[PDB]
Amino acid sequence: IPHTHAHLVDAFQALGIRAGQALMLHASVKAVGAVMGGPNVILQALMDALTPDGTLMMYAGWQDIPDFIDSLPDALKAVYLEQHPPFDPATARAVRENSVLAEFLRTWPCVHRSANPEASMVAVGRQAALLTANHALDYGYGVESPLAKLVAIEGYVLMLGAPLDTITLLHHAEYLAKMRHKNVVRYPCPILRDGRKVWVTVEDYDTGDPHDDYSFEQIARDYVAQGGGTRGKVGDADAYLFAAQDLTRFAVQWLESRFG
Amino acid sequence: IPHTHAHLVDAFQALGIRAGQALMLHASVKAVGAVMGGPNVILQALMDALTPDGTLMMYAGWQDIPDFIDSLPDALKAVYLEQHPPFDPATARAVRENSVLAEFLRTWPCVHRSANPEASMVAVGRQAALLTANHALDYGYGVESPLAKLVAIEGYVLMLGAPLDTITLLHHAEYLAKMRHKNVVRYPCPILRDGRKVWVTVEDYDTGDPHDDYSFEQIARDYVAQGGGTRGKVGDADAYLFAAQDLTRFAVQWLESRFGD
Amino acid sequence: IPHTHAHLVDAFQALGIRAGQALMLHASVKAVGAVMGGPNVILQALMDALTPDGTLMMYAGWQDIPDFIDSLPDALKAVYLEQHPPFDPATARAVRENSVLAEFLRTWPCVHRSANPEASMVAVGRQAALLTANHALDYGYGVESPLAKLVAIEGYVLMLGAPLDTITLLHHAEYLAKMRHKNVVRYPCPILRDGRKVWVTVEDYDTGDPHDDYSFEQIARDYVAQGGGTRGKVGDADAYLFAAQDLTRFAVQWLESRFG
Amino acid sequence: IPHTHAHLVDAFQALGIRAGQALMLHASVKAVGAVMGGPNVILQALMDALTPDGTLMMYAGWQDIPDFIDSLPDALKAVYLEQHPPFDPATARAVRENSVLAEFLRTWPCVHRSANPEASMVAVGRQAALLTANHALDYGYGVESPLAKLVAIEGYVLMLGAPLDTITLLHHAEYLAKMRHKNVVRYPCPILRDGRKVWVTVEDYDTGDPHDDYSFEQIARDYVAQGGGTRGKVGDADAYLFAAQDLTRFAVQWLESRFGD
Ligand SMILES: CC(C)(COP(=O)(O)OP(=O)(O)OC[C@H]1O[C@@H](n2cnc3c(N)ncnc32)[C@H](O)[C@@H]1OP(=O)(O)O)[C@@H](O)C(=O)NCCC(=O)NCCS
Ligand SMILES: CC(C)(COP(=O)(O)OP(=O)(O)OC[C@H]1O[C@@H](n2cnc3c(N)ncnc32)[C@H](O)[C@@H]1OP(=O)(O)O)[C@@H](O)C(=O)NCCC(=O)NCCS
Ligand SMILES: CC(C)(COP(=O)(O)OP(=O)(O)OC[C@H]1O[C@@H](n2cnc3c(N)ncnc32)[C@H](O)[C@@H]1OP(=O)(O)O)[C@@H](O)C(=O)NCCC(=O)NCCS
Ligand SMILES: CC(C)(COP(=O)(O)OP(=O)(O)OC[C@H]1O[C@@H](n2cnc3c(N)ncnc32)[C@H](O)[C@@H]1OP(=O)(O)O)[C@@H](O)C(=O)NCCC(=O)NCCS
Ligand SMILES: CN[C@@H]1[C@@H](O)[C@@H](O[C@@H]2[C@@H](O)[C@H](O[C@H]3OC(CN)=CC[C@H]3N)[C@@H](N)C[C@H]2N)OC[C@]1(C)O
Ligand SMILES: CN[C@@H]1[C@@H](O)[C@@H](O[C@@H]2[C@@H](O)[C@H](O[C@H]3OC(CN)=CC[C@H]3N)[C@@H](N)C[C@H]2N)OC[C@]1(C)O
Ligand SMILES: CN[C@@H]1[C@@H](O)[C@@H](O[C@@H]2[C@@H](O)[C@H](O[C@H]3OC(CN)=CC[C@H]3N)[C@@H](N)C[C@H]2N)OC[C@]1(C)O
Ligand SMILES: CN[C@@H]1[C@@H](O)[C@@H](O[C@@H]2[C@@H](O)[C@H](O[C@H]3OC(CN)=CC[C@H]3N)[C@@H](N)C[C@H]2N)OC[C@]1(C)O
Repeated sequence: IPHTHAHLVDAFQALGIRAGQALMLHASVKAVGAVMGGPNVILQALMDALTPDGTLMMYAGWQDIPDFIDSLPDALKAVYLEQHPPFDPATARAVRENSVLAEFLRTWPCVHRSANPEASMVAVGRQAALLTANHALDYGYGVESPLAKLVAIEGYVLMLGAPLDTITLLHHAEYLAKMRHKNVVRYPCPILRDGRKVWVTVEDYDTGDPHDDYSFEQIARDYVAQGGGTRGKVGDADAYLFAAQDLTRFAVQWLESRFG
Repeated sequence: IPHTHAHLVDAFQALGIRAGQALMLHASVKAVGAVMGGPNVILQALMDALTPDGTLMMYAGWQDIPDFIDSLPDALKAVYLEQHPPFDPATARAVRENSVLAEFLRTWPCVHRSANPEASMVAVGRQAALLTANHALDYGYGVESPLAKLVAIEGYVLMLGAPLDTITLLHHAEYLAKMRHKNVVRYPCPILRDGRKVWVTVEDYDTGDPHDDYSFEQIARDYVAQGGGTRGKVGDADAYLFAAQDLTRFAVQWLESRFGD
Repeated sequence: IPHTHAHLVDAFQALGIRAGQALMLHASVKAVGAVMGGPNVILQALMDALTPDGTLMMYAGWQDIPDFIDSLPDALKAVYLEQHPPFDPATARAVRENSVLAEFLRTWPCVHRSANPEASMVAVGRQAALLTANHALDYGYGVESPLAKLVAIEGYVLMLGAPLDTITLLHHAEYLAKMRHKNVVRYPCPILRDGRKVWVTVEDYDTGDPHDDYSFEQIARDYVAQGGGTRGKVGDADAYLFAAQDLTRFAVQWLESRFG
Repeated sequence: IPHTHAHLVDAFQALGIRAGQALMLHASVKAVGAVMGGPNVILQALMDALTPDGTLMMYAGWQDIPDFIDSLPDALKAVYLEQHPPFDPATARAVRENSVLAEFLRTWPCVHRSANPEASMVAVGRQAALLTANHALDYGYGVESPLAKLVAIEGYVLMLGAPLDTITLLHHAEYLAKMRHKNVVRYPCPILRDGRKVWVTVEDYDTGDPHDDYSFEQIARDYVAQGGGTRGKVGDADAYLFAAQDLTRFAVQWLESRFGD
């Protein structure tokens, strides 16, 4: 029997999902196992557990962001500058490695999408506009970001068979933490401005690799080991539910004590 | 006979105010009628309907802003430059014509205040810091303003016996709208910088008079006439509740269709 | 006798015109009086005093710009939108009020014309391409204008019997000056884009009326009174030669001290 | 015994320096040897050979540009962002490796200085304003730069005892040349905007190291070998005089023949 909508709603509630929460999801469709109706039902079941008074958010980003063009031969870079489409929030596809579920939520009715191409988040529910509003282009995991707002409203992160190393929220802890040295990246990206394509430079902390000798999986496992979060099964998947505020506080302290 | 806290909470909920909303208030104490406990109870009842996870904001401005000193004679202007106090967000009083309720909210526990003196907004609640953060000095009703943020987070405007012409949000619609004519003003203002008084010049669109042949009352009356918002009584006052995003969109289209490209 | 080429050259040199200068001209043919060979000889004599290493520029604009159509009834506005020709820099005639000399210079061999229709400038000589390049559509008397470049390369303005109120350079001073009140206008204009007519909206400061209680005649006469420029006769005309940088600096200070 | 103004003027003229030319100088004071009156007289003799109808330019840059702060510990970077002064063109000192002569010219009467901090050029003479005008912040050795204008007005470059590897003009050839790959740098810099310090990001091609397996010394030596320029002694210094237009054309073809795609 493929997992049903009802069995998923009930499992989310059993794990601790409650009406009105703001929740960021990381998931693996394959870890959940076959669902009756496909991955839509994972999203709908989670939405139903949250009710319309709650909010569901995922990290979408942009699968085709051409942030790498300075490494290309100059003549090819020039073609990119002429021919590559800009980030259009209506069409820019989600990063495939963020789960097909992120692309499914990005194209969900009543979705809101944040404006930072590389860090773009999508949300559905009562606080979806709030979470995705005024997402600054520079330092997209920092103070002017959906992650800051998720912490401020005491939201949650649900890991649904997704590896612990993929928690995007810990990039916000990296932004906050006073560390010996953090790597800054400056990269090009085409956006829409007054309906026309414009290439801009985006400045951010590196989010492709850690700033020092740590991993997100290590921080998350240490968090679990000292009693943080709840754990349970949802479909076939091992699931973890974390409070965003407590996990961010823990991770900032973890980073500053080891690398400050 | 005076309106009670409970009856005000019920009236706000009947109008459509819900837990967690971000709400900007324009109000007349006299229009509401006598409240048991005074105007504090209007603010508290509204906060209670919003809950601490909602947010209540008002336009405070600065009652004593000396933005007029350029039209004084040189000798008097010199006295102002020397003697007028700077905008101190801890003490600068709210504009009296913004209702005593704005000054009451400005002095409420856990209030946050935006840094633009002339355009200063005050808020209490979960998004109060968010709404009031990084309020740019120039174009204070524009893209870096609490009004832009109220629109972005899909907040609301509540008119509680206040004239429709007083909706500050429509200055943000003026900022957004592409119009054949705009008046740009530069005016002086004393502020605090590194703990010291410094006189600066602020640039903004004129918000004292319209940029063309319209009024805010007209726009708002037209919005209501085509079904915008909800209406209901709160105390003795006729109240209107508007979605900030829908009203701004309507007002921008209204201005652009009449004066636009 | 009509004035000769040789006597005009001598008069220009006596006034202070030197080889290699970049010069913007405002002129009245009638004030100069009849010239042997007509107004062509005024331009050629000036070009000869400047030599090919100098540059001569004038304000052309567009005599037929339909910037007034938004105020017409819909039915007439519609006809303008469909039937009025776009700004074609090869054919768009200079504003007649700018002197026939501006249209004569616009049609001179080796002329360069700037792309802003309402603010269009025409130039012949060594820096003609430099002065007329990349003239932005918005704020056409501003930072991206031939007037800004004339100031930046320390060019000159020659008034050849033209009223001081007609100095276009003082609109650049208005743009630069920090003033208590500015009128900003948006108006329609047909242009060519990829060889097709397209209607665009242009944003600019109002240049039809001052922004406050002043006139250009007032500013320039004050400049002359404090020793600015040199004066002399050219033909029958009273002529004034101003340094573009010094006049702009003076006018900005004049505006800011009174309205800033 | 020390070299005199008159002998320096003649030595410059012997190379081909003429009245009215626009000339960019690279120099070593030590290579020239002691001059009667010091390095001022080198500049004045060159100016006198060029006459007031000519123009003299040097690369000043900014000795204290804090373009390296991202490599510092975060806490030290934070101090720089707060405390390091911005580029003020009235005071920012010339890079010392560009010769004390560049700082001497930067402080010369009637000097003009271009606005790009890292690439800042200083010039005195008839076309000094033109050469230094509207120097773009990004790609400061490219199309909107003093080097582009020096090429356009058919100016010259004089190497006065300076190593051929230090010719700034060849960074403009690097900018122009269609090469297989050029390294792009983006770096921070504090500037003045409306009288206040602002930190901005500057984008440019790398000018600290070549983009491929070449050196400027090698290009210039090849230019000389095929008959380009003139050479002679000025004081104790070996001098080279290059036409900017011909050298830029030669260098672009040189780079594209060897490293193009
Ligand atoms: C990388 C990772 C997503 C891979 O997980 P996964 O289960 O293999 O991949 P997805 O969740 O995208 O599911 C894909 C499956 O959905 C299924 N599916 C069901 N209906 C589908 C449909 N209409 N269209 C496409 N796929 C569909 C398919 O079986 C597909 O697998 P297939 O192409 O092999 O046939 C996962 O291990 C992970 O890391 N999750 C966390 C990711 C994250 O949040 N990163 C944030 C960056 S900070
Ligand atoms: C102008 C306007 C405020 C007048 O409304 P109002 O009801 O007369 O005035 P207020 O709301 O300030 O209420 C004043 C009353 O509060 C009462 N009050 C109760 N307790 C009070 C107290 N401790 N202290 C002071 N006043 C008190 C008083 O009776 C006072 O009236 P009084 O001084 O005549 O005795 C109203 O018509 C209006 O325009 N509101 C919208 C304004 C706005 O929001 N503008 C935004 C700018 S875009
Ligand atoms: C308005 C102003 C141009 C009128 O000056 P003017 O001397 O009367 O007019 P012009 O310079 O255009 O000269 C016109 C004369 O050129 C003569 N002329 C000679 N050859 C001519 C020819 N081939 N074709 C046409 N006219 C010719 C004609 O006699 C003509 O006069 P007419 O039409 O009455 O017979 C002048 O007073 C002025 O203000 N100049 C400054 C304008 C300016 O620079 N504005 C900038 C905008 S900010
Ligand atoms: C690096 C380089 C400048 C060093 O040359 P240099 O002759 O040693 O140095 P300078 O030209 O700065 O001259 C310094 C000498 O000027 C002399 N001098 C005379 N008057 C002086 C004065 N008032 N103040 C300071 N120094 C003075 C001093 O002897 C000083 O040397 P010292 O400090 O050892 O006593 C030279 O080899 C070079 O590379 N020139 C090319 C520069 C260039 O254009 N770079 C741009 C790269 S694109
Ligand atoms: C398209 N260009 C890319 C650019 O979008 C950006 O992507 C980041 C991505 O790698 C991060 O995932 C890595 O890190 C984590 C935790 N250590 C585990 C999985 C790893 N893959 C992700 N959490 C956040 C993304 N912003 O940085 C890298 C890049 C190559 O430049
Ligand atoms: C202290 N100096 C003043 C300065 O603060 C500013 O005040 C503005 C105020 O008038 C506006 O209220 C007018 O607008 C209409 C709506 N059309 C409703 C009532 C009208 N009075 C208000 N909505 C916004 C304020 N920023 O401009 C004017 C000024 C005199 O300079
Ligand atoms: C075609 N439509 C017109 C549009 O081109 C623009 O014309 C301007 C023109 O009037 C200005 O001349 C006035 O200014 C004073 C200087 N105080 C001298 C003479 C006055 N006539 C001129 N200097 C600059 C022009 N850009 O504005 C007005 C307009 C009607 O909209
Ligand atoms: C302050 N930071 C520095 C920044 O100003 C910039 O300096 C450049 C400078 O090195 C170049 O000189 C090198 O190259 C040449 C020919 N290959 C020979 C001498 C070499 N030293 C000079 N020609 C142009 C300068 N723009 O780049 C490097 C930097 C460290 O980032």
